[PDB]
Amino acid sequence: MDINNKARIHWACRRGMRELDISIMPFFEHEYDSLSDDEKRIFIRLLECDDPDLFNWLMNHGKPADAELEMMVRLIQTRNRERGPVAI
Repeated sequence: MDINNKARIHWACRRGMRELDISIMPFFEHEYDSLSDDEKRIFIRLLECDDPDLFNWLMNHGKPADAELEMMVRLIQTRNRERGPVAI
């Protein structure tokens, strides 16, 4: 899977779990284009991880041993945090 077939990556962003759908999909739709090529490649590889791990990482119950994956998880968190609803 590579970086310029956006429709295929989009599909790969549909997860079996609700909390992930709301995290990974919107990140992709709003943020993917803004990534470096290296960031895109890493994000694609992140998408091959299992949902139990992605959910733990995104909730910060630990983190990936792979530092590239750790950096991508953190970029998702940062971008999602800034885009989402500001709640009083």
